[PDB]
Amino acid sequence: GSHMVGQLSRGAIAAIMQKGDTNIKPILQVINIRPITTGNSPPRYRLLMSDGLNTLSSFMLATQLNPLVEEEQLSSNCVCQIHRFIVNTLKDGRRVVILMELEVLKSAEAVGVKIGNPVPYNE
Ligand SMILES: Cc1cccc(-n2nc(C(=O)O)cc2-c2ccccc2)c1
Ligand SMILES: O=C(O)c1ccc(-c2ccc(F)c(Cl)c2)o1
Repeated sequence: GSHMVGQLSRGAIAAIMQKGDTNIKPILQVINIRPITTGNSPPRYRLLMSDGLNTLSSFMLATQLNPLVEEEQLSSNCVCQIHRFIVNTLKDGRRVVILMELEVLKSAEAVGVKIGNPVPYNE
């Protein structure tokens, strides 16, 4: 409906990256999904997600969720609620947000556009 950005958990990206709070169940929009280079492993997917204010490209799907992508319920423009995630920090200091459980609240076809004008989150 009207006020589309009101559908998304504005500020959740900053909260995840600044406070590391994991009890939240934020509602985010998928902007894009792509495989990352794997060799002899199951494929792994990276997501560019939006909370309406920011985008963040450091989301990775737990492999148990791969069927959501491969059967196309999880795709660009869909709106989803994250029910379980963890943050991991690499040796170089970069953080990755691993999505363990999520629910698609609105299909890509039912949303159809990038909501709002989110800007990339900086570190
Ligand atoms: C920081 C971050 C967040 C999400 C995905 C990535 N990422 N993207 C690619 C790729 O192939 O593009 C590879 C990685 C990667 C992730 C973890 C460890 C090593 C490499 C990196
Ligand atoms: O269940 C899964 O697939 C899973 C659990 C944890 C990770 C993971 C993925 C990428 C990473 F970089 C790091 Cl540190 C962890 O993946």
